[PDB]
Amino acid sequence: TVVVTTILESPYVMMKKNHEMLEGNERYEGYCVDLAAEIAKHCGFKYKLTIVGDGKYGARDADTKIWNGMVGELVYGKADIAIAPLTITLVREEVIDFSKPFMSLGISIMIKKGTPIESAEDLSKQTEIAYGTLDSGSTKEFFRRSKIAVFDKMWTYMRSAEPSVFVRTTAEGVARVRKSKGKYAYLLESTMNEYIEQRKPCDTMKVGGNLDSKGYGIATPKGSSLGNAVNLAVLKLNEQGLLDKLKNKWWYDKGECG
Ligand SMILES: Cc1cccc(Cn2nnc(-c3o[nH]c(=O)c3C[C@H](N)C(=O)O)n2)c1
Repeated sequence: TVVVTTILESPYVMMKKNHEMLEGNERYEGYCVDLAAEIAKHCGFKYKLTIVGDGKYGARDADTKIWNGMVGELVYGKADIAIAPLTITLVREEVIDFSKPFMSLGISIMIKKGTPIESAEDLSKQTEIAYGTLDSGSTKEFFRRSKIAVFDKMWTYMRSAEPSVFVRTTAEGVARVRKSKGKYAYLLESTMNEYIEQRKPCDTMKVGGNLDSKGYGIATPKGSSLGNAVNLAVLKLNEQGLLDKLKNKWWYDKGECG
């Protein structure tokens, strides 16, 4: 029985309305719940969905060099596979294996609609509008490592800003954009940015294009007997249009903007 780690982010994984009446994997619904079921059915294994204990995607602690988040759950044996919007990055590939991507994304900028910011460079050259990103995720790592002048300027500001411009959850980032009256911009992936832009109260927007181009992948620990079969499953699901089907199922709700 394969232990799956994932993260409670709508629309990937959500508690069903009647979850108290249900058990095990039946408590959950969403894109990654369906994807887990499809991967398991194609590979022929039983599995148990679990929510990442520390709530994080995953970064290497600068002091202890210990990985946290879903990455750490794989590296140190709490889970066998991660099925989540987990970004494929070279630093993470040092310690875990990824499938080919099942969804594309890029780093992007979220603002309150009407805020006078058109680009990363616009953000970088001012301080009235604070801006930041998620702790222990791939976007913070991207900015920390970037040698692009604009992005390094942004990092130099973010890493030393007080009070902190970083958030612990993606929902907190979005809430801070909304609560700040245009005085906070959140650096987050284009998936969440566009998903939120389409939903009530319809007060946020993605500005400029994306800052990079990456993907989400299914992750396994190095040496896992599962890696090969999981990668083949993702490729077949993609080819068969199942990933398109899951996006069409989970991305668009009734009663949203427009
Ligand atoms: C549609 C939808 C709804 C909610 C959440 C998501 C996934 N997601 N969107 N943005 C992020 C994100 O932004 N900066 C980061 O660091 C991460 C995390 C990143 N994916 C990582 O692996 O570290 N993660 C997508």
